[PDB]
Amino acid sequence: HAFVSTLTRGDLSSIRWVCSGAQLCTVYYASLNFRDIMLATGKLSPDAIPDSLLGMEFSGRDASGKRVMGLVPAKGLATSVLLSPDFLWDVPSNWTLEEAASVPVVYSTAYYALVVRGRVRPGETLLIHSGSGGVGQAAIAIALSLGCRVFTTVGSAEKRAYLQARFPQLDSTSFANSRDTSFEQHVLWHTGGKGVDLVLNSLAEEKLQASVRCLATHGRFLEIGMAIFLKNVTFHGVLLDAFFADWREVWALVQAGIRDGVVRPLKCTVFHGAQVEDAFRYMAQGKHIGKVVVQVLAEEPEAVL
Amino acid sequence: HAFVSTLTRGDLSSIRWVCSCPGAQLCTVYYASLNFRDIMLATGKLSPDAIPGKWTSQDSLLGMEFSGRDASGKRVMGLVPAKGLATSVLLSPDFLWDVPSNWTLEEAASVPVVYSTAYYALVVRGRVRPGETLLIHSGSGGVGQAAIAIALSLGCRVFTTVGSAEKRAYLQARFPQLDSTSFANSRSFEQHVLWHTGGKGVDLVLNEKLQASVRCLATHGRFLEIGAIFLKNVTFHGVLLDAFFNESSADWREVWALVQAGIRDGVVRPLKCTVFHGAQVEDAFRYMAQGKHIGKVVVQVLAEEP
Ligand SMILES: [Cl-]
Ligand SMILES: [Mg+2]
Ligand SMILES: [Mg+2]
Ligand code: NA
Repeated sequence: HAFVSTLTRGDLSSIRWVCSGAQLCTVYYASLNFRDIMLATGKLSPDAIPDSLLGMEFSGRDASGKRVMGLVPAKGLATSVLLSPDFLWDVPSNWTLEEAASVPVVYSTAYYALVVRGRVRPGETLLIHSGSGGVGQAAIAIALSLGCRVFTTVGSAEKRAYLQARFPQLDSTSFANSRDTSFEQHVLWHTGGKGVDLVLNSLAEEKLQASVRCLATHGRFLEIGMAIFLKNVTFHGVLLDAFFADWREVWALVQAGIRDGVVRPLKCTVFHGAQVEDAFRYMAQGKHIGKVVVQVLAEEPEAVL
Repeated sequence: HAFVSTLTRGDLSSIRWVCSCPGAQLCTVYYASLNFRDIMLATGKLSPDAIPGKWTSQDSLLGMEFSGRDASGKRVMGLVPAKGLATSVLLSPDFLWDVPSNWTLEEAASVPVVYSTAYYALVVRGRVRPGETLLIHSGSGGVGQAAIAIALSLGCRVFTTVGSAEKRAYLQARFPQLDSTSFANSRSFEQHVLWHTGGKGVDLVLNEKLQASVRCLATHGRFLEIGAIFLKNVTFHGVLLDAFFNESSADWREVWALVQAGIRDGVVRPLKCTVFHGAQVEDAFRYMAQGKHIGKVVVQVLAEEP
C-alpha cells in the first residue's frame, strides 16, 4: 500500500508516493480535482475537509475483479481504497478504467446541482458558464438530455470547437464569451429579453453580477463552491463533498444517466504514477480540457481479473 | 371616486383625499389597509420608479390591499398593484377572494398581503414539509404571524423571535400550540435554537441579524428573505410579492389557491386591526410609521352595513 503526499507543506514539487458493508478496491486510476491542488498548496486546510487527504475520485477493481469507479472523502490518491458501496458504480463495458476515473465527481456535482437543487424541468433554458470545464460539460450533457435550451460560455475558440465536437446538438447561438460580460446581451437577445431559468456559475465579480441580470423571473442561480427580489431569484450554494437520503438520489441519477447514455467520460490527460508531481503541476496550470488522471496501475486486457 | 395622495413627496402633512385586463371588475372599497411600501413611499424613502405598479396607475401608488363589495354586492377582499387607498378599485378577478360569512369586512382587509406573502414564501418557494423546523423572525409582524399559522397547520416545529414580552403574550394567545421554548429575542436566538435542536439547526429561516440566522440553518437549510453557505449547502430565496400584482399568471394563481384553501381550512385567520376613519388617513400613516402596533392599520373608507 502507498499513498500520495506533499512532503513539504505547500510545495507542489514535493508531491511523492509514501508506502505505509465497506468495499476494498484496488486503485488503477486516481483523478486530480481542484480541491487536491488547494490542499497541496495549503490554500485549503485539511480541517476544512469533511494523514494525507489527497484524492477523492478513482477507478479500479473490487475484490471480485469487477471494474468500478467511485468517490471517497479523501485518500483516493493511493493504491487501494476502502469505501461505502453507496459511493461506487460499475464501469460500463464500453469504457476504459482510464476514462472511468473522470466521471464520478463532475456528474455527481452536475446532477445534484441541476436536478436535486435546481429542479430543472424539460424545455427550460440554462446558462452554463465555462462549458468546457468538467462540471460544465456534465451539466451540458444533462441539460441536453432533458431537451433544455442551453447557452454556455467558453474561454477560447478552441474550447468552443471542443464543445461543438462533443455536443453536435449545440448550434452557433449556444456560445458566448466567459471572459467578459457580453454573454448577458447575447442571452437576453436569444431569449427575447426573458432571460434564463437556471445559471450554473463559477465566474466572479462583474461577470457574477451580469449572470444575475441574465436570470428570468423565478430564475435559479447555482453556485458551485434589488433585482434579486424584483425577479424573485433563488441562490444555491452547492458543495458535493458535504455528503461525505438526498445522496442516494444523486447516486441513482448518475447510474440512470450511465445506463441511458447521458453520462460520458471526459477526455483525459494521463500521467504515470511515478510522475504524480508532474500531474499536479500540470493540473495547476489549467491549460487542458477534461481530466488529469494518474495511472496507479495499468488496466489488464481481461474484463474481470 | 376619490383616492389618497401625498401632494408633496416625503411630507405626510400633504396627505389628502383627491376626487376624480378586459375582464376587470370594479369594486367599492370599504376598508383599505396600510402596508410597509405605503409608508416608504409617503415618507419619500422609496421612489415610485421602483414600484412595478407605476405602469398600473397614473397618479397615486398608495394602497395595495382592500376589502369591500364587487358589482353584484358580494363581499370581497383583494390585492392591487397601486391605488388601493381609494373609494373604488378596478382589478383582475384573479386577485379577489370571497370574504367568509363569519368575518367582518374590517378584518378581511388584513388578510390578502400577509397570507399571500407567507404562502408564497413558505410553500411555493421554501417548499416547507410537514414536521420541518422553522425560525420565524419577528413573529408578531403581519407576515410573521401568517407564516406561524401556516407552519403550525403543517405540524412544523416553530421558533420565533419577538420584540417584547407583550408581543410574546400576543402570539401565545393567538397560537395556543406555541410553548415556552418557541420564543427568543429579536432585539441570543442563535444559542436558543442550537440548544433546542441539539445543535442541528432549523430547516427554514424567514427573515439584520443574518450572520447569526445563517448559522441557525441546518445543513441544506433554506433562507427566505422578504424584500458556510457552501458547507451547509444553503438556499437563499429573495421574495417580493409585488412582482405578481401587475397582471395574473399561472404562478400567481398557485398562491391564490393556497390562500383560498387556507381560508376554507381555517388556517387563514384575520389579523387584529387598528382602524382609522377615512378623514384621519394622515394619522393612520403617522401611526403606522411609528410602528407601535401589532397587526394591521386599516383605513375605514366606508362602514360595513349593520
Ligand atoms: Cl415581533
Ligand atoms: Mg474520450
Ligand atoms: Mg380578531
Ligand atoms: Na481527486
